[PDB]
This record gives sequence, structure tokens and C-alpha cells, in this order.
Amino acid sequence: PEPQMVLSPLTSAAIFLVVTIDSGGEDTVRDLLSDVASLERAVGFRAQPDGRLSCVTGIGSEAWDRLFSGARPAGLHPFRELDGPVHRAVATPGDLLFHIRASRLDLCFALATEIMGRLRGAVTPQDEVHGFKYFDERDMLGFVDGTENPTGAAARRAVLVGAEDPAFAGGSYAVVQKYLHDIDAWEGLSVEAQERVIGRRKMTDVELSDDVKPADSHVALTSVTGPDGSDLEILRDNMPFGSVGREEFGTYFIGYARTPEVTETMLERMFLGTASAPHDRILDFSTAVTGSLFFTPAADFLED
Amino acid sequence: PEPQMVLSPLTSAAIFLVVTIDSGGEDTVRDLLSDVASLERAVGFRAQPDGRLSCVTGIGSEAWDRLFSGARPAGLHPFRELDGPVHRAVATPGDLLFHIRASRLDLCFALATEIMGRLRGAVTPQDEVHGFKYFDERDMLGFVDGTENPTGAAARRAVLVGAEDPAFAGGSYAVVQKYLHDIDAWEGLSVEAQERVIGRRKMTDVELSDDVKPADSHVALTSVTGPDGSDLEILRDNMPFGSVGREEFGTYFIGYARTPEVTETMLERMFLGTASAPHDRILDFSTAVTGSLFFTPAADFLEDLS
Amino acid sequence: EPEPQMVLSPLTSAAIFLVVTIDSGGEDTVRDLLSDVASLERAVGFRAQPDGRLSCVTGIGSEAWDRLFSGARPAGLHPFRELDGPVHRAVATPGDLLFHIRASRLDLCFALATEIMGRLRGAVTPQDEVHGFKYFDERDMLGFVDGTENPTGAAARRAVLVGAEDPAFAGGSYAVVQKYLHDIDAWEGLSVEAQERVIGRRKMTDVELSDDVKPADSHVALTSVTGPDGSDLEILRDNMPFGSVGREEFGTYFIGYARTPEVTETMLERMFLGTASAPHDRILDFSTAVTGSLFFTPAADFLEDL
Amino acid sequence: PEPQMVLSPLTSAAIFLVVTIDSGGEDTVRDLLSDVASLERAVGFRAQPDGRLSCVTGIGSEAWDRLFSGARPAGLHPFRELDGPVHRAVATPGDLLFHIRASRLDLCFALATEIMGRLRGAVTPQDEVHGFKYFDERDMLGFVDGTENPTGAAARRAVLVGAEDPAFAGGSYAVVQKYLHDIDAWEGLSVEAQERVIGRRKMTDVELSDDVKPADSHVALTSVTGPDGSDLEILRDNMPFGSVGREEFGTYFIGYARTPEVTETMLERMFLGTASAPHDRILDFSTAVTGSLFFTPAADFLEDL
Amino acid sequence: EPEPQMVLSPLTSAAIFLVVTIDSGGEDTVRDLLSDVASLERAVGFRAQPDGRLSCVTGIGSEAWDRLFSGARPAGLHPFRELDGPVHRAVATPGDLLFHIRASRLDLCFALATEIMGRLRGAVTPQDEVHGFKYFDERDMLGFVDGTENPTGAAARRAVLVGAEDPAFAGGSYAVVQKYLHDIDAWEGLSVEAQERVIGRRKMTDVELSDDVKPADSHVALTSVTGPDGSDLEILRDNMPFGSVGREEFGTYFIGYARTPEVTETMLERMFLGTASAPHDRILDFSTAVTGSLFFTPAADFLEDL
Amino acid sequence: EPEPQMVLSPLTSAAIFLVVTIDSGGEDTVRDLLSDVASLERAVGFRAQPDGRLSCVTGIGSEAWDRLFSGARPAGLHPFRELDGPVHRAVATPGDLLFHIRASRLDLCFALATEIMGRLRGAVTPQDEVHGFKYFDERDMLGFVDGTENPTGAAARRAVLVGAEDPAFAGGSYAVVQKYLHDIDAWEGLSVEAQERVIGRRKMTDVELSDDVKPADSHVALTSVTGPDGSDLEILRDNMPFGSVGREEFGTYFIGYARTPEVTETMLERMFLGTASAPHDRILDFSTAVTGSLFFTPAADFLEDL
Ligand code: HEM
Ligand code: HEM
Ligand code: HEM
Ligand code: HEM
Ligand code: HEM
Repeated sequence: PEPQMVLSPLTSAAIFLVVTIDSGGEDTVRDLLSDVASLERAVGFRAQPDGRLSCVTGIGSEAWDRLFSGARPAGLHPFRELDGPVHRAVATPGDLLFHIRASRLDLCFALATEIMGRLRGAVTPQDEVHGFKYFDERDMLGFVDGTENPTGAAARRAVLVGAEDPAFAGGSYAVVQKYLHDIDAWEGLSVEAQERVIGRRKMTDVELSDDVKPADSHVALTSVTGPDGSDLEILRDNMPFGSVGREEFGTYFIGYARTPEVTETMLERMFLGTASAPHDRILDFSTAVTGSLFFTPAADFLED
Repeated sequence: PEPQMVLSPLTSAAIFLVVTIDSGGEDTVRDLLSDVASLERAVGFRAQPDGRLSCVTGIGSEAWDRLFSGARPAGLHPFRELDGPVHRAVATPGDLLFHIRASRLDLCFALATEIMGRLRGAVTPQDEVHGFKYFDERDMLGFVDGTENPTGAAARRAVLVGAEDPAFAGGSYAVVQKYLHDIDAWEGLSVEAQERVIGRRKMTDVELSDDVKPADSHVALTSVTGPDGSDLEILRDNMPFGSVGREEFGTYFIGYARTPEVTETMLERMFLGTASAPHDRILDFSTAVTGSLFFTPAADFLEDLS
Repeated sequence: EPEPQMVLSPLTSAAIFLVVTIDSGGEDTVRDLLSDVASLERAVGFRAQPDGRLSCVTGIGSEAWDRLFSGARPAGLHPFRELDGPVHRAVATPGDLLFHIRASRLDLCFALATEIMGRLRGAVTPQDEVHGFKYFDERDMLGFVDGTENPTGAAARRAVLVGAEDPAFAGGSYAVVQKYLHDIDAWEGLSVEAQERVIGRRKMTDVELSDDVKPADSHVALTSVTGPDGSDLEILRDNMPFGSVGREEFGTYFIGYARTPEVTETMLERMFLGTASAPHDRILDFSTAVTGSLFFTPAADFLEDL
Repeated sequence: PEPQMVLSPLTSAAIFLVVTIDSGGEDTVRDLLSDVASLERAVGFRAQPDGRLSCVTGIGSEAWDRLFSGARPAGLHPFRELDGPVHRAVATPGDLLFHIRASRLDLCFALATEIMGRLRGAVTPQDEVHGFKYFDERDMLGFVDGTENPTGAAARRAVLVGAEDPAFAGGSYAVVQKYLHDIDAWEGLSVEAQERVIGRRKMTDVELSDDVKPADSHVALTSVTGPDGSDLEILRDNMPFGSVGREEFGTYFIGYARTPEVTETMLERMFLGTASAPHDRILDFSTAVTGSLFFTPAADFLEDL
Repeated sequence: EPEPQMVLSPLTSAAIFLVVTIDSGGEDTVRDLLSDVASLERAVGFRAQPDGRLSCVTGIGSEAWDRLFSGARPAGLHPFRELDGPVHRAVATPGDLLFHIRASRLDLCFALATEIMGRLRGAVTPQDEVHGFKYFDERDMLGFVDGTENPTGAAARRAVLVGAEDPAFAGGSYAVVQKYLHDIDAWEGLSVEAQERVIGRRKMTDVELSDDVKPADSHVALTSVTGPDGSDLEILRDNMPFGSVGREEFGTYFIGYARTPEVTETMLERMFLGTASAPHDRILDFSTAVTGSLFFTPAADFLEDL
Repeated sequence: EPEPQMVLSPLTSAAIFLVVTIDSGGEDTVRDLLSDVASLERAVGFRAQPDGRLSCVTGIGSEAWDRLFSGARPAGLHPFRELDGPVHRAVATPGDLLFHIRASRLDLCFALATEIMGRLRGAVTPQDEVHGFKYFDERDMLGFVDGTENPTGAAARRAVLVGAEDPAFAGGSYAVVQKYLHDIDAWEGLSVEAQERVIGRRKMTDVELSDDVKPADSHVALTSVTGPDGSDLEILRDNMPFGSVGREEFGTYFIGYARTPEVTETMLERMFLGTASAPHDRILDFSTAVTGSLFFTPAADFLEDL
């Protein structure tokens, strides 16, 4: 089975589109789903090989039941709100996700235009974010972002549904959250205090040794080991976004995994805390304003 | 005198920032102006040679009088509203323009962040547009945009103030208008009818011959000759922008010229018409929602400030 | 595991197509060249890596095969079959060897072609030589994007490489070539909308026409074929513009690769002879075939080991 | 005055088009001349900054008198045949030259298509050559080609008409010749013998010193000093071309200079020789089959027609 | 299932070769660094992706292996074997660890080497450090293209990676290094044709000499070796120029990877000790080896699991 | 109009600095090489255009000038002046000729240095050879961006080229070189904020510290100088990192060009001897100079006409 382009080369631009399906809009949606791969080629082919355009399409739990009869993917459920003692992960509505990536924003915008053109009258937009990466892979906090993502065979194993749910093999699960940052408070920390929040050196991107790394650092809390002592991994493609006039400085988080359990365990540790950590210190400078969960089927599923 | 980077190499990203200066904000603004070149180097130097980051700073007519106490540039005045029989060119507030360009949006954003950091508390944002060019220099209407811009020595002559106003030599005048398009109506025209609106072939960008080119086409109305029969020229760096969710598809127009009279004559022809043309047909699919005029001084003028 | 030739190439912007016939007595010289052609490709190309992207695919015709080799023949190898339609004809022309040479620059193609023909002088007669160039936005001589629906990845390997159905020749492929001349004057008299009806896709945006508006005799409708089991039958194409402005020759060199020639031949029958709903492919009313040949392109190992 | 793009950045592709103007063709030609800069922007702008498309337009001596009334450029005359003891530089017909350059052949071809589309029925093609440079600036003989071209202000001085002919300031003179090579004979020389023909090392492109450089080497014969002892220079943009099936391996020579006398002195030395050299040894492996001379006006001259 | 180190790297234009010995008592510090070297590679390289192309291949010598690890040894691991020929000698020099660092720029190599050696200060003693650079047309210091006949694709994986013959160490490889210094004055006194007879290929065009003119003592003849079954035995090389113009040091750093050391060692025997028809490889009359070491480069998983 | 050497070069990522002394009797050989060095630069560089960006700036020391030439000398040419401060010393070391070779790749630098040294063998003795590389974000070995406040355009030409104050030598410049080694272990024991107080700029973002926090003994404060008339006195720098990981050598090669040595020497006095408010430049607490030389770089025409 052929996956969607979940494992994409590095891109410097992205559009995230989240919509809800209006009553009566089901048929229009199903037709667009069967054409989205053809639209990706149409927009992208003439800008190859530099364009690097791809579109990953995801479907939410409630939407799935409205669109399709028969089997559901085993891990598909609505995003679970987390009400921590200090920080909250909100659940917000979303039926479809389009994760559009390329080397330039214009290509993203052209594909998004064709997709939304086909869905006019059948969907209501909930979120639209135009992201850009900094030229040295840094995010809005000034840290390199993406370093420990798995690659090659380890990425496929971490991200693609396999034999445990054979009808849906080659799919994946995406979690999205839009975060806004308090840059004024962040810039009041010394660089060394910032390093203790994240768990890595700022300039050189070397991980802090186990004797200095705090238990409530981002990297400590999002490091999880399975029963067999192996690392449980996700693939992230976080993107800065913002607006200088409205003082909006953000990170759009997106994490792909073979089962939502891995991502959800990381979120629980961050937001609810553990015995050794009250919460993830990154949350003292970062507020989540959306949260949604989607299944991203194999490309062949959509082509039917 | 050293000009600002009005004549930039081609760039694929831009931020347009327009602000008003709040009462009491003048001193903070004057300080920022004397540092803006240093900020451009700070952000841009480490991303050379590919980043191509530049910032052009413009000052409005009413702002100039609040900031500076001596001579005024000869052509600086508030943008003039045009009330045509069908179409209107509105005047909207703006005291400062930052026209930021680079090969990537992140560099534009980083410079804009440092600029606005210094001005917080002293200014109020009026407009912020993040522009992106299509990979084959096309605009949102699907036409190549930029082709007849002047280059080289002809660009310098058309754009930079010279001997006619010697205290302000090396400056320029910028006009900005944000346009929103009705794409549904535009896409209901055949290609040939679109070509009659613009005045050039869509796929190949070859200008229509003089015996087919309508008098109310964009190219006919923006072609102006001087007293001596020479072409009057401006330098444009129009950028697409928009939001697919809100159905906003735009062109941000910016035109630089040695004197505003050239740009204003073109706007009069577009909006008020001529003997042979009621108005520019591009305006039947394009609405202006801002309009402002700025003087962009020589770099030396900004540096030598308090 | 048998190694294919570079049938599945990255995108290239230049090509040379060379078709020759083998003279009487030339067989031994040809066999020696075949055993060296991959070594020549590395010699010319390696020092221009990684940007040169030089490759050569070598093909052998049906009659040539029997003169060169004893033993088994590939199961689908036969001479190209003439199609005599009510209006349009697909001609068969002679050719014993094909060299399909691609790179990012014409000079590299020319240097490899020079070494190959240097070795074959006196043993072969040239039948056709075409120097092809792709337009910068993947467009062909008709102004349409060309290549869009080619298969990629695993689907390309499945569509193009001989496998278990003919195990001695696994890793080979079949190439069909046709040189087309276009009537550009007639083509350019069509509106863009009428050109879109001929091809089956939008010209500027390369979006396929919806199934209810796509004509039955459009290029895309007739070259879309489904198998016994209702799966899409695919080929890999790398069509190249060519021509000469002084002689008014404006062409497309067609080359199509497939695991069996039946798929390509079915598409040709539909184009030239028509179906119940379509007399012929409308692209043929602006395009004349002046060559036609079929070749087997063996696995690289097959050529090396003789 | 704004020159044409005679001083171009380096390009790896070119089309050379030479045509003659038929009976009655003059009006159609003058219309095209007034549009050719606008055509160049139309084709090229959307492929910037990588495309690097330019077109330099030239007009021959006889054509000048048919197209324009009034002043003629001072140095404009028909190409002068040189019938030397062994080698000949032929003259062939040509009224208009279009020298089209870009980073890719397709852009050259697109501009040539629009130009010839406008001239159909008014002109007869005499030559069409599609040129390609090798990836390390080498020519068909395997030597680096271009090295001692002038650059910057020295190029402008060597190439652009100035005060000596003020009505035509910003123009230039182009000489073209199509050369075919005998590759078999060339490749039978050792590398060291080839180096003595050219006057430079093959691999490293270092000039042979004055004590080893033969008097009949290409570099010795095309090195000329003026009355003042200063170097007389031209700007060249030679391109390989050919066809493997027909065994055609060529160099298309094009040389620009402020006055044709510089280029003509070099041609005399190559074909007629000097006291110490019978002829340029490059000519024992290279045959000229075309020869024409053109004036390339300032861009504003063409625009104002 | 085993993940190899980046032995099969894309082409790179810069490299650092670091060879060190492990001091008495340094074993624990070395084991800790080995378990982190892939994490360090990502730390330095990720922010320069995708163009940085940074990789590190780590190798371990025979005597070092027994100091670091208990249990199984790779079947072909032994100290480099000195070859004392009648004229030329291949010396063995000490080395416990190899770090073969490659990228598209030297600064990335240098930054990773700095982090690695920072961790190992006090536990290791440096024996050699070479900063290599590519010529722009893949030439070495002798003026010949270097790398042409290296295997690619599936043939490279088969030639280089340990498989089922030693399943505990599958996905590893064996590296041989030798630093060579050239006598450039003697070399440049030869005619180009005499240089071609030393190497076995044409200098400018890199075309291999035909079998009847290629000398038996040419480099290409002696390093072409066929197995019992008549198949070509191959290695992967990534030779790098280095040197210092003031000290007149012009070198080639030789590095060859193979699935078993016997292939590399057979080539070395032929070069240094000769055959019945060739006393030695003529390249050695202009090239002196000043180092020689053999290393096993484990699968990436083996290093991670420490 | 006198043609300068390529002092104002585009940005380069690689360099070779070569400093030699002229042996007794070597004068004639040197004069011949000087008259050929521009021809050699084109020979090596032309075939790598337009990306190679190869250039060579040749400098002559005070004592060498008097050995090579008769007549008038440039007005500011003297041996480098030793500075003996209370804590820190600037040493003077021998050097008669400087070759400052820059390009986009090291191999081009190396090839030109090889040709230059080939012509001088037996006439000169090498004193220093450094192969420099820039970090990918223009950072130096201290981790700060390096070059940001260099002048550009017309302001650079005014700062660096001799003019009417010494008209026989117009178009020349003066270069000062110092090789610095850093104590990285001590430097890395500072916090980022303490490092920023040493340099005078923010580490990550390269924004200059405000005048109210910038210490008087920071690098940027001490190297900022105004003339009597209030104008900025500027130099043009092209500092390059270099080093060797095995020897723990981490360096910055300093080179500064100026129209008169007085500007450079005033900055050096402030750094090494201090001012009223600053004992010395804090950068020197982590940086030791081990070479120091001064050269005049003539106009290109001067070298050609020898
Ligand atoms: C405000 C939102 C976020 C920001 C700015 C952020 C930024 C970063 C940074 C700078 C790193 C270190 C470099 C790297 O390996 O990528 C990192 C690592 C990581 N983040 Fe985040 N992150 C955010 C949210 C999240 C969330 C919500 C999750 C999971 C549900 C997550 C999971 C991870 C994981 C797994 C790693 C790798 C840890 C390791 O194994 O070293 N992050 N993040
Ligand atoms: C919706 C707003 C606009 C759009 C989309 C737009 C688009 C275009 C296009 C496609 C062309 C032809 C290609 C080229 O030469 O650039 C053009 C030309 C031009 N436009 Fe605009 N334009 C707009 C507004 C304006 C305004 C407000 C002015 C002047 C005040 C202006 C002045 C010009 C000029 C001078 C030309 C060149 C005409 C020539 O000399 O051939 N445009 N525009
Ligand atoms: C004059 C010659 C030709 C021209 C200019 C040409 C042009 C094109 C163009 C513009 C397309 C649409 C975009 C794309 O998918 O590539 C296309 C598609 C196609 N052409 Fe051609 N074509 C030519 C001849 C042929 C011939 C001879 C064949 C088969 C024997 C062929 C088979 C196809 C196929 C299979 C497709 C894809 C249809 C689909 O699945 O969507 N074409 N061609
Ligand atoms: C027959 C085909 C021709 C070939 C293949 C050819 C090739 C070359 C080569 C390899 C060089 C040396 C590198 C360089 O400086 O460009 C050169 C230099 C030169 N060629 Fe040609 N050339 C040809 C015809 C001509 C003609 C017809 C002329 C003049 C009318 C000419 C004038 C020159 C000049 C002036 C130089 C520069 C000499 C100097 O100052 O060093 N060449 N040529
Ligand atoms: C001074 C040291 C060396 C130099 C400059 C050098 C240079 C070259 C050159 C120029 C080639 C021809 C083109 C090619 O790379 O395919 C070549 C081929 C080769 N060299 Fe070396 N080499 C050296 C040492 C070695 C050593 C020590 C070995 C083996 C232990 C070796 C093995 C090979 C092999 C296997 C080939 C490929 C031959 C074939 O099958 O075509 N080389 N070398």
C-alpha cells in the first residue's frame, strides 16, 4: 500500500487548513478526496524538481462516520481535552486537515486555492495558518527544531500503520495544536535558563548531559520508552507563523505516529505532569489555542 | 548621495508594514530611523549571499511636518482621492511605510519584528501584508507582472530625485494601494477577453499589436508620453497576497517614481478615464481598499538624524 | 537481482535521440560497442556529476536482434506495426539501434553521442538524429505541460520493467518512438479553450477537465486505458520538443516505455483508428508522424556480459 | 545612449540567425526592429533570474542603405574576402544577424520563433546555428575558449563606438564566420603538439611563455599592439555546434569590436601571415564556410524607428 | 533489519580524516563517545540540511576491538599487513579509531570533529589529521578523474556491506586507509601520453584505454581483479586530495571500503608485489605511502546499543 | 583611471593566505612573477566562472619595496609597529610578500597558490600558510557573526583606495595581517551574556548592544573611531577561521585593508594599549597574536607595467 507523503523532504513553507463539513456537504467532500492526488501533481509538476509540493489529507473521528460505512481505523477518536493543574490542552472542531508543504509559499497557496474552490458551499473553515521556517531550522523560541526526528526505516516503523490494523496499513495519525508564545517573558530569560527549559544548548543544538538536564525540560518529558526499553518516536514538522502588528508569535505543532497513544502519552506528561515534574516548562511560555486528531489514510484508500 | 535599495534585485517575498505615529511618539520614531540600516545588516548579513534582505523606509506628508523642522521634498503631499463616475481610489492613513523584501519570508519577518519591537508604544499598525510571488512572475489574475519595468540607467533616471530638488537627491516617491480581486467574475471571462482587459497575451506575455489593443486596456491607459514624446516610466514591484478561507485574493501595488506626478497621471487615466476610454477595465475586477503616498529619503539622510 | 538501464531517469532538460541501421558485416563492431556503452556513459558523465545527470538507454529492434544474438528472443519484440486509419496514418520506418541520451545540458549529450558514433563509424547508417530541449516550465511545443500523469516510484517500476512473465529478460523494457511535426499556424488559430478540449487539461494550470466536460476525442480520454481487471494501464513518456525556425519545423519527439508493447500499441490504435465514440485523437489534426519504430532495451547486465 | 547586450554574462546556449531581406521586405523588417527589445523582455522576464536571455541585432552594409536614410556608421562595409596562399576567408550573403544567448536552448528557440514569425514572407534564411558550450568552457578542440576576453571598463572601451562617430555611439561591429573542423586530424596530434598550435596548455589553460610560444600559434598571431604600444582587443563568444550523423564538428566564431579594422587586422595575420609565420596553424584543422560583417546599433536607435 | 553507517554517501566536496590511538585507561570514555556519535552528527548537521550532507563513519582497529568489547570479533578483522616489495613498501602505522567525516563544506566537518575530540581529550592521542578537498571536475593531484569506476546502487551495497557470511556483524564494512604523497615534479616531466600509460585511461576525457594498448603495469590493469567464478571484485573508494604549497606536499588520501578486506588486500598485493607480467603498479613510482591502517566500521545499531 | 586590485571582492567562503620572504638574489624572479600574476588568476579561474569568484591580492612589505624598486615609495609604507602593552603584545614577524587568495572553493585557491609558488621556487622562503574556511552563517571561531559592519559600495572605495593624498600610488591600499589563536576552553567558561559584553553585540541575533549597556572595553567600542571632522574612520576586513582539531588550534586570521595605515594602527593602539576608560580590548584576554605584518597592495596597472 502506498502512503501519502507523510515522510516528506525538508520544506521551508507550509499551509495548514482545518475545515468542518457542513450538513449536505458529504458528496462534494468525497469527490474532492478522490481527486486530491491528481490536483497535487497538476499544481506541482511544472515546478519540479525544486518545488517539493505535497499534500497530506486527514479525516477526523466524527467525520469518518459521516463519510464512510464499514470499518473504522482502530485508534481514531476525538482529541482528548487535558485539564492540568496549571495548563490546559483544548479540543477544537475539525473534520478535515490539509497539510500542504513546499519550498515556496506560492505553490502551497495555489494548491490550497484549487482544493477550497472544489469544496465551496460544502465546508466551513476553522483554521488557516501560513508557516515559514527560519533559514537555520530554528523556531520562534530561537532553538533548532526537528533535530531528533527519526529518519529512514526507523521513521517508517514509527509513523505507518502496519499489520496491527491491516485494512488501514500505510496510514498514520496526526495531532495538531496551534501555540502562541509569550516572547517578552521568553526573552527575559538568560540563554542558560532557556537551555534548561528545552533540554539542549541553544547555539550548538547539543543535548544537555543526563546530570544537568532537568526532569521538567521539554526533551525529558517527551522522551518515552516502551515496554521493551526501545524509544517510542513521533515525526514532527513544526512551523513558525505570526503577525508583527497583532504581536502574534506562534508554533504550529504537528506530530505523526503509527498510533495516537504515543503522542497522547507525551501530551499527558507535558500538561498533567509526573511524580518528578509538575509540567513541561515550555508551557510557561506557550499557550495551545487549537487541538485536533486526524487519521491520514493510505493514498490508495483515497483513490477509491 | 547613497539611495535606499529602491532598485532591488528580484525577490520572491515581501512584508509591507504601514503604521501611524501616535501623539508623543516622534522621538522614538526618530531614533529608530537612525538605526534602521544597522538593523537591516544585523538581520541580513549572516544570511548572505542568498537572503537578499532590504528595507525601504518611507515617510508621509503629515508625518514629515511632525518629525522634521526644515525643508520639505517638493512633491510630498497626502495621497489624492479620485472619485470617478464608477470607481474610487481611496486615501487611507499612513505615516510610515516599511517595504521589506528578501528571497524568503522568514528574513522579512525577522527584520519586521526588530523594527516593531523598537516602535512599540509609539505607533499604531494600519496594515500588514505578507506577499509571495508566483514562480513564473505571475500575479493573482494569472498574468506576468513586471515585464515592462525599466532596468539599469533608465530605472535610475525614472526613480531617483536629482538636480530638480538637490537637497533630497537620491530619494524617491512611493505610492501604495492594496487591491482585492473578484476572481469568480475574472475566471468567467474567456482567455481572449482577459487579454483585452490587460493588453498582453496571457501565456506568452507578448503585447497586443496597436490595431487590436483596446483603448481601455490596462497597458494602454498606463502608457504615458511626456511633452517631448518620451515615455514616462515608473518602477513597480507588485505582490500577490491572500487568504483562501476568507476568499481574499489580492495584489499589493507599489510604484516608485522620481516625482508623484507621473504615478498620479496614470491613476487619473485609470479611474477618471480619457476621451476614448471611460476607465481601466482592470478596475472592473479590482477594488482599492488603501491608498497612501510616501517619500523615501536617501540613506544618508536617515543616518544623520536625531 | 538484474540491473535495469536508466529508463527511470530524473528530470532532464536536454536529449539526443539517435536511430541507426546496421550495415551488412557491421554486427561484430556493434556487439563490441554494446559491451562498452555503460563504461562510456560513466567516462563522459562522472566528472560532471552531480548536476550533469547524463544517461544513455540503448535499444535493439526485432530484425537486428536475430542478426546479433542466438537463442531466446524477448516475448514482445516485433517490428512496429503500421496503422492505416480513415484520416491519419502511423508510419513504420527503419531502425535497428536506438540511443536515448539525456542530461541537464546538450553538450554532455553531444559528447557521449560523439564517442558512441566514433566506435560505430563504417558499421552503421544514421536514420535519424534529434536534439531536444524542454521548456523551462515543462511545456511542449503546443504550450501544454507535458509529463504530468507519468507514474513514479513503485508504480513506474511495475508499469515499465519486464519481470517474471519473461524471466530471461527481466529488467528490460520496450520503447516506441515517433517523430511528430506540428502545424503551429493552425494550432495558434484555436482559442485557449478549444486547445484545452483537444488535450483534455487546462493550459495554464494543468488541471484535468472534469469527466462531464472532457471530450471523448481529447488526447487524455483516448490515451486513458483500463485492463481486463479494470486497473489503469500506464506508460512512462519523456517527450521532447525539437525544431528549426528557418525551415519552419516545429516538432515533438515521442518516446514511451512500457513492460509490454501491447499497452502502447492499444493507445496508438485508439488514437489513429478511433473508438465507437471518437473517430480519432484530435491532437492528430495538428500533428503528423514521420517516423515510427519499436525497440527492446535490455537489462544493463545483459549488455555488459556479451 | 543605451547599448544592446553586447557585454553579456557567460551563457551556455546560443542561436545564430542570418537572413537576407527579400524584395519589398523593408517595411516588415523596420517594424520588427522597433519591437525586438520588447520581444526579448516578453520571452525572458518570466524566466529570470536564471534564463539570462538576450538578443543582439546586427545590420549589414547593403541592408543599411535599403532600410535607413541619412548617416551611415563610418566603418560599415561588406565583409572583405581574403584569398591567402593556402587558406581563404570567404564572404557569404547576410543582411540581418540575430545573436541570441541564454542559459538554456529552449529560451533562445522561443525568441527566435517570435522574431521569425514576424519576418515570414519578408526574409530568406541563410544560416541557422544552435550552439552549446562545454561545461568547463571548452570548445570543440578541447581547449578553454574565452580566457583573455576583456572585462569591465576595458571591454567597454574595446567594443563600444564612442566620440569618433558620435551619431552611432553605443553601437559595435560584429564579424561572424562558421568554421568546420577536421577532428580526425586534430586528435592524431599529441597534446603537446596541440598546445603549440593554440599557444596555451590544454589542461591548465596557462599561456606558453614568449620563448616557447611558436610564431604561427593562434595566440601569437591574434595578439596585436596599436600605434601607441597598447593591446588591441576584441570580445569573442565562440560556440561549438554540430551533428554526429553528418560528422559535422564546428566552431561558430563571433567577434565584437569598436571598429572593424581591429578584427580585420587579426584576420589578415591569420590568413595571409607575417614575416615569420605563413599562417595561423589553427587553420590547418579549421575551414571557414561563411563570413559576414554587421553593425549592431545602440538599443535606443532601434526603439526610435 | 540492521542500519549501516553512511558508507554509501552522496558525493561530497570536503572531508576530514582523523586517526587516533586509545591511551591506557581511555576505554570507558571511548565507549561513551561511540554511543553518542550519531547524536552528535545530527546536532551539528541538522540545521544545515538538506545541502550540508554531513556524515561520520566510525571505524575500530583490530587490537582496539579486543580492548573495547568482549565476545564475537568480525571475521575479517586483523591489523593492516605490511607489504615489503622489491622496490615499493606499504607501511603499517598505528591507529585504533577512524573518523571519516564528509560534507559539502569543510566548516561542518570541522565542527563535528571539534565536538568528537572535545569528548575524547585525555583518552586518545592523535596520529593523523587530513583536511581534503575535491577539484571541481573530480580530479586528483595527478590531474586524472578519480572515482569513475566506483560501483553504484545495488552493486555498491553488495560489494561493501557485510551480509549472511558473518550475520552478527551484518551491515558493517572494512576500511583501508593509506596517505600518499606524490612527486609532482617527476610526474609533470612526463608527456600526457606517458601519464595515460601509467594510469590506463585518457587524461582529458577519462575514456579507458583499449585492452590491446593498456599496459599490464598500469594502475587500472593491476587493480582490476576477477574472482574464482570470473566475476569482477569491486571496492568503493572516496579518495581526497590534500596538501600544503609552502612545504611542497601534494597528496592523495586513499580510503577503500569493502565487504571483506581480502579484496582490498589482493589489489594491494598486485600493486606492491607485482604479477608474472608486471613488476609493480607504475603509479607507485610517483606516489609514496606514509600511513597504512585497517578498520571495521560497524552497523549504526551496534554503536548505539553500547 | 588606475585599476585597483580586487580588494573589494564579493563574499567568499574559502581563502589561502601565503606570506613569504625574498631570498638574497631572488628579486628578478619576483619581479617577473608580479607582472604575470593577473594572467595566472584568469588562467586558473576562467573555466570555473561565474561561481568560482577566484581573486588574488598581492602585497609588498616596506623592506622588500626598497629591494625591488627604485624611486618614490608610497607615503605610509613602513614595517609593522610592535605594540608592547601592560598585558598584551602585538608582535612583528617577517614578511616581504603577501598573496591573499579568495574563492568560493578551496581547490581554486590551492591551484592558483601552486602556480604562484611554482614560479618562485628557489627565490623565496615560506613564513606562513593558512587555509581558511567560513562557517555557514558567517560566524568566527568565537561563535559571533564576523563582518557585519564592514563598509560597502562607494563608502568602501573611499575607506580603502589611495587617492589624491598620494597620487603616484592612487588605486593601491594597505593591508595589515595578524594570525590570532584563541583559548576556547577559557572562552567557553563565560556565559553567553558575558561573551556579549566582550564583543559588544548579541550573539545569536548580531544586534549591537545599546550605548547604555555597551562596555567601554568591548571590541566594538574600542574599534569604533571618529576623525577630527566627526566622520567614521573605517576599514574593510575579511577575517577567516582556521585550525587543527588534533593540536587544539582554533584561530582567526585577521586582515584589514585601509587607504592609510594610520586608521588601522589607531585601532590597534586602542586595543593593545588602551584608552582613558579602558585598559585594553577584552577580546585579547581570549586571543593571542602570533604574527604581524604590513603590506602595500599596488594598483593592478603598476604590477602589469613591470
Ligand atoms: C510549543 C510547542 C513546541 C515547541 C516550540 C517545541 C520545540 C522543540 C524543540 C526546540 C525540540 C528540540 C529539538 C528537536 O529534537 O526537535 C523539541 C523536541 C521534541 N518535541 Fe517539541 N516543541 C513543541 C511542542 C511539542 C509537543 C506538543 C510535543 C508532543 C506531543 C512535542 C514533542 C517533541 C519531541 C518528541 C521531541 C524530541 C525529544 C527527544 O527525544 O529528544 N513537542 N521540541
Ligand atoms: C490590481 C492592480 C494591478 C494589477 C494586477 C496590475 C497588473 C499589471 C500587469 C499584468 C501588467 C503587464 C506586465 C507588465 O509590464 O508589468 C501591468 C503593467 C503596468 N501597470 Fe499595472 N497592475 C495594477 C495596478 C496598477 C496601478 C495602480 C498602476 C499605476 C498607478 C499600474 C501601472 C502599470 C504600468 C505602468 C504598467 C506597464 C505599462 C507599459 O508601459 O507597458 N498598475 N500591470
Ligand atoms: C504529438 C505528440 C504528443 C504530444 C504533444 C503529447 C502531449 C501530451 C500532453 C500535453 C499530455 C497531458 C499531460 C501529461 O500527462 O503528460 C499528454 C498525456 C498523455 N499522452 Fe501524450 N502527447 C503526444 C503523443 C502521445 C502518444 C503517441 C501517446 C501514446 C502512444 C501519448 C500518450 C499519452 C498518455 C498516456 C498520456 C497520459 C493520459 C492520462 O493518463 O492522463 N501521447 N500528452
Ligand atoms: C577557428 C576557430 C577559432 C577557434 C576554435 C579559436 C579558439 C581560441 C582559443 C582556444 C583561444 C585561447 C583562449 C582564449 O583566450 O580565448 C583563442 C584566443 C583568441 N582568439 Fe581564437 N579561435 C578561433 C578563431 C578566431 C578568430 C577568427 C579570431 C580573430 C579574428 C580569433 C581571435 C582570438 C583572440 C584575439 C584571442 C585572444 C588572444 C590573446 O590575447 O591572447 N580567433 N582562440
Ligand atoms: C596514489 C594513490 C592513488 C591514486 C592517485 C589513484 C587514482 C586512480 C585513478 C585516477 C583511477 C582511475 C579512474 C577511477 O577512479 O575509476 C583509479 C582507479 C582505481 N583505483 Fe586507484 N589510486 C590510488 C590508489 C589505489 C589503491 C591503493 C587501490 C586499492 C587498494 C586503488 C584501487 C583502484 C581501483 C579498484 C580502481 C578502479 C579500476 C577499475 O576497475 O577500473 N587505487 N585510481
